[PDB]
Amino acid sequence: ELAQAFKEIAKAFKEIAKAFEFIAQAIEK
Amino acid sequence: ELAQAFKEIAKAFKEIAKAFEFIAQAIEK
Amino acid sequence: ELAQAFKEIAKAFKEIAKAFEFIAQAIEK
Amino acid sequence: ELAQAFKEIAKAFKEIAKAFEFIAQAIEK
Amino acid sequence: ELAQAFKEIAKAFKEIAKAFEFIAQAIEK
Amino acid sequence: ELAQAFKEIAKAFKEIAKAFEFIAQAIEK
Ligand SMILES: [Cl-]
Ligand SMILES: [Cl-]
Repeated sequence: ELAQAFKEIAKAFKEIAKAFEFIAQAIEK
Repeated sequence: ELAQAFKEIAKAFKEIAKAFEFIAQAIEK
Repeated sequence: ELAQAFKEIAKAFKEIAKAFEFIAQAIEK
Repeated sequence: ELAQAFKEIAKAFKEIAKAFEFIAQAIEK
Repeated sequence: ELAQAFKEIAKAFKEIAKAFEFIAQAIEK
Repeated sequence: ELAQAFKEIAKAFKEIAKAFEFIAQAIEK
């Protein structure tokens, strides 16, 4: 029960990291 | 371009909040 | 003990989501 | 406008860090 | 200036994702 | 095992808070 929840959390933070990379790329461009 | 990225980020943090509420409920139970 | 801490964490991430929505709205405007 | 929003975000993440330290201390104890 | 900061942020969230995966693995085990 | 992981997480969120303060300062300037 707890394991999957923390896995869903790790996945959400990876999507967040992706979004901030995107943002970084939009600024440079 | 930037607006939607930050919106996608706000959505990810809301899913994260949901997950930690879930976790909180799993502990109590 | 642990439950409330994770609840305080879920609340903080919801405030964070709100802030990024705000930011998104400030960019568009 | 944007500056204060990111400041409110930095403050929220510091409260989050505090909460996870708390959690870490509750586990050890 | 801003680009690198958001890149440093994306990197921090990836380390966070790693940590929660670790945690998930510690629970199962 | 779990304690140190959550400590590493609290440290990552403090670095994140620092980065958003930086960003806030870059906007004002
Ligand atoms: Cl736990
Ligand atoms: Cl910006």
